[PDB]
Amino acid sequence: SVRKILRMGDPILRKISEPVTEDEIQTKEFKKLIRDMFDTMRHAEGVGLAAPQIGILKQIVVVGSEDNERYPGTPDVPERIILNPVITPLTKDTSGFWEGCLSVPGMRGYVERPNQIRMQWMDEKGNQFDETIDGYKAIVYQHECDHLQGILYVDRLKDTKLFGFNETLDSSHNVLD
Amino acid sequence: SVRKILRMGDPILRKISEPVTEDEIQTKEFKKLIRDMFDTMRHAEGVGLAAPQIGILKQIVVVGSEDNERYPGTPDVPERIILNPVITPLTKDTSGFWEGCLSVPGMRGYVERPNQIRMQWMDEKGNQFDETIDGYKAIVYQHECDHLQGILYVDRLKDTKLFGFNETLDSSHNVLD
Ligand SMILES: [Zn+2]
Ligand SMILES: [Zn+2]
Repeated sequence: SVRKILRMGDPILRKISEPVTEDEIQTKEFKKLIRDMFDTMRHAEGVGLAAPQIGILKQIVVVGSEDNERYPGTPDVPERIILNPVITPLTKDTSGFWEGCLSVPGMRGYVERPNQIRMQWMDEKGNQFDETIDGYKAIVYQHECDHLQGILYVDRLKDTKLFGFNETLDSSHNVLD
Repeated sequence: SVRKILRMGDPILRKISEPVTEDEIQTKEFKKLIRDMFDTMRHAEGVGLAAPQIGILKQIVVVGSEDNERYPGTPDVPERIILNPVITPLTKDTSGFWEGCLSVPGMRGYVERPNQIRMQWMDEKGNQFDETIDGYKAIVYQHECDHLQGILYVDRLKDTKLFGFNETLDSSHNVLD
């Protein structure tokens, strides 16, 4: 089921999420939350969603873009469940990106995050991962994990001048679209 | 006439406004702009409006609020025209306030500005003023003058965590330190 996505200003979005116990990843409550998170993320046309965004303060993140692998210019993100993630930047190098957030509807801002990170996490099967992530996925993962620390991208804007409403930003900076 | 209020993201809002001349304040063009600015401010239920907010890069600010609905706890501000304002803080002491902006619709952010300032300006009659402003008017005036410098309150947020959408900010309580 699609759940309500909390918007910026809601204190929950700024709380710290607690780790998920392996003793709860097989429960129906967890499986339901996961399904609900994917429904919500997809219905909202997002590429990622963190549990706190729907009011659950647990270190649970679902990501996934659909049909972007063969779509030029639009990076894909394989669907997956990310639990108890821990990210460590591997570089000072950053890639700027006009990020948006389901909890900050109608806006976007320029954010520069390390373009190479180390992420440790567990999936819904209890599998443990420790990989080097880069590019787009690196941005998405950091964005998502920030949520688990009560951090929104507006907290990381490169400059408040590079921030605004989608339609205003679109109509003020045109391209051959 | 009510004019369109530019939203955050529009480059104009970040430009510097030019001074208005004494001869200029007597022109019909200026008066039409003034009337339009008040119409716009009132129709939008604002307490202030700077010329750049409607696309005019001139140091023109109109203020005034009667039983304002957008800021229910604030004191009424008599309508007046403020031209070529220059503000100098007289104190380091600040009063926090959940500010909003007609150019940043649907949001509010906690901003702490000096609660005592010196403002020099000219009204539409060419009168020169040099007064000590404090309290609410001090906040409104600084907010408005910031517009003339291409500055929005989001540039002065005490903390990005104390920022969000009004609907949620009215429903929930964010504890201030
Ligand atoms: Zn987000
Ligand atoms: Zn404003």
